[PDB]
Amino acid sequence: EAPDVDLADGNFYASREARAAYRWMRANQPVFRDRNGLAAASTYQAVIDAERQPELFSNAGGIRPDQPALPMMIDMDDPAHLLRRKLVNAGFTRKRVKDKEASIAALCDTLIDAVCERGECDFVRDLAAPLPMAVIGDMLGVRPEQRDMFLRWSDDLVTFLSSHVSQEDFQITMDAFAAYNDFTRATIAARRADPTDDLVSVLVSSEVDGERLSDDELVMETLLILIGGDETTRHTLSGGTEQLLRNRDQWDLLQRDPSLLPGAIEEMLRWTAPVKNMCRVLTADTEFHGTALCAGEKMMLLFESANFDEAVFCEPEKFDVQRNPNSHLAFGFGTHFCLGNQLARLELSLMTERVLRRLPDLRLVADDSVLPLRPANFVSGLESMPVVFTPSPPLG
Ligand code: HEM
Ligand SMILES: O=S(=O)(Nc1ccc(Cc2ccncc2)cc1)c1ccccc1
Ligand SMILES: [Br-]
Ligand SMILES: [Br-]
Ligand SMILES: [Br-]
Ligand SMILES: [Cl-]
Ligand SMILES: [Cl-]
Repeated sequence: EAPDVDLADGNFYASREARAAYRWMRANQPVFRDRNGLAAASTYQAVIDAERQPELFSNAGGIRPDQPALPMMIDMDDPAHLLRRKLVNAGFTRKRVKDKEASIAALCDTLIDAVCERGECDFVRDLAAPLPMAVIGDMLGVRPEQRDMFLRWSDDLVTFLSSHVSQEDFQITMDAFAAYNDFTRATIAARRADPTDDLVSVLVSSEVDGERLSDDELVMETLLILIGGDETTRHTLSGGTEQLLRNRDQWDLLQRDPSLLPGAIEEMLRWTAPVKNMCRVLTADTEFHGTALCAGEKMMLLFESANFDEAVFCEPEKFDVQRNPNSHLAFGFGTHFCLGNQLARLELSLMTERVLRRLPDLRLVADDSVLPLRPANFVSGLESMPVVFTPSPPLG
């Protein structure tokens, strides 16, 4: 019989038996209907086939199961989506992102300097969560001492996306958006008058097909970026490092061969899949990998389930930094493939290389089974990860 699960319930994703449920789905009903009838593509094949059919599986109903579309690229279909993405892409060209390497590395070393003399830290609180916020904060002009404020707003907003909020949490979300809107419109006005080299400046100057981003669009697209910058990467940093520490052979491999880091980052992404699902709305009735779907309903793409699909990944419950190929779907696939993927990979690489070399005997204090995952139906990962190491002096 099927697992009795609610794929819109954040408690499902905080369960370490979610992958057991996914396994049943992939073997018995690849396009699964949960206890409320919500449809979800669980196999790699079904996720890819849906991604490759955007006219049938649309983003224009919004990418959450019971929330409407907002006016940002991830809730748009081509051709409108393509224009918006080309405009925002000015901030994510390969050279611009790669040029951030020194500044990201300096943030990593500052963060490690803050804990390296202690011999213990909470890897989540002290390294994984602050780095992506500092990177995106610096892109958005956030003063270092205001990063925590933006982190709070981002947590509020991603909680809204990750549940069906009460009235008070709805109000908190709207308040956080109002504050973000105010800050960003102040930045836009300043940069339109006096451009710098930050993200709003680059986005204001972006022009495609004679078109430019309006103030309204700049607020919404930078919001999408902020909540990608500071609520996703953190979970791959923590969860991926956790697997290195749980499997000491993997830690040891990376420490003696830094050239294995690119493959290690890809396996951290496969394993952690911080984005647990994106929704698609059906534009027509269709028989999809054995399940009848109805026009107007939403289907989940279960990216973590796809990333553990034995049809594609041999021994998927084995964490193997050398996996080749490793064509995981943590960033999705197709027209909406994560625009920030290069920046996320760069953050992950730079922080992990420094953790390996500066905290070389890093160990978990407690085992995985007592480390909770955040209840959230959208983006999730570890709440806390106490680690110990031999102390060392800061770089400065
Ligand atoms: C490990 C970190 C991240 C993960 C796992 C992740 C995952 C994803 C996924 C699954 C999608 C949708 C793909 C689809 O439906 O096929 C997406 C889209 C997007 N991501 Fe990320 N993301 C991450 C980091 C980032 C960062 C750092 C940024 C910005 C700096 C960012 C910006 C975006 C944008 C703008 C889109 C929308 C693209 C479009 O609709 O065309 N993401 N991301
Ligand atoms: O900005 S949004 O209109 N929509 C939105 C925002 C973030 C994400 C999460 C995400 C982004 C990129 N890579 C991976 C994951 C998805 C969709 C919005 C934000 C907060 C609250 C409601 C809507
Ligand atoms: Br299938
Ligand atoms: Br659209
Ligand atoms: Br920037
Ligand atoms: Cl199509
Ligand atoms: Cl396995």
